[PDB]
Amino acid sequence: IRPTIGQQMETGDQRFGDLVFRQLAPNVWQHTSYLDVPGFGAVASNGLIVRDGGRVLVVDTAWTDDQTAQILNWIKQEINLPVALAVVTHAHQDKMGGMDALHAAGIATYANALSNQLAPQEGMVAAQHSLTFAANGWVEPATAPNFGPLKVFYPGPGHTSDNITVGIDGTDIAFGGCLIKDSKAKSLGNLGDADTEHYAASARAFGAAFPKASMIVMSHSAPDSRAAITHTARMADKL
Ligand SMILES: CC1(C)S[C@H]([C@@H](C=O)NC(=O)Cc2ccccc2)N[C@H]1C(=O)O
Ligand SMILES: [Cl-]
Ligand SMILES: [Zn+2]
Ligand SMILES: [Zn+2]
Ligand SMILES: [Zn+2]
Repeated sequence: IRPTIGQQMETGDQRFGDLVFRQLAPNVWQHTSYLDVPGFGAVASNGLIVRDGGRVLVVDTAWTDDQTAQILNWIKQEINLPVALAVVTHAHQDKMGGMDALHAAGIATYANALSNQLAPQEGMVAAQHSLTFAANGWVEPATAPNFGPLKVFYPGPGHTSDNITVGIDGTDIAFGGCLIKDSKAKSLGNLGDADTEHYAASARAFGAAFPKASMIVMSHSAPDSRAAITHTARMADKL
């Protein structure tokens, strides 16, 4: 789609409307949507789709309701199984812009309690359910019922104070959202809402939470190696 930011199209990718889908594993797909900033071009944002038996789980919306409805259409066409729930990884437009489409479809939505509290101030609609976390960052399991392979971890403040991450159990994939940047990145992206003091520790805590994940998925670059984690932390060390 030639985005100004985000990965470019490659052989594995499937174009569907204005979105791009890439299979990462037999049961995991990356969804990519684009926001056109006037005079600046398209910014890509990635999330995940995970099949868990007879149901589908989603991580992050697209930028908009319409794009998010297109994700649901793609799932309907290509997988033809119901979406059980969606997790959104913090209260910004690239991750929560499409909440209304999820709610219209009857899909149960989950976010960090802090994301839900921040959502009005960030121009977002809150998720219908709040996740809470232990002092070491692991989600309280009572707040994440029937999450299947999704293992939710709060690594500490970084890109935002509310950013969360998700490992996919039964695979070697973990999703760092906007916290993690790729191994070739020259910046940490938008630090406007960031905690620059704690960023490096939070990036490394994500790595330690999922020590055997070899494929690191993130919001604005193609999936990368664990060097994404180490490079992000090294960049954050200089903050
Ligand atoms: C890609 C970014 C630099 S922008 C994005 C986030 C702000 O965090 N911003 C939004 O979601 C709102 C937005 C609206 C219109 C155009 C760009 C961003 N996330 C940043 C990041 O991951 O580093
Ligand atoms: Cl903002
Ligand atoms: Zn953000
Ligand atoms: Zn803000
Ligand atoms: Zn982002």
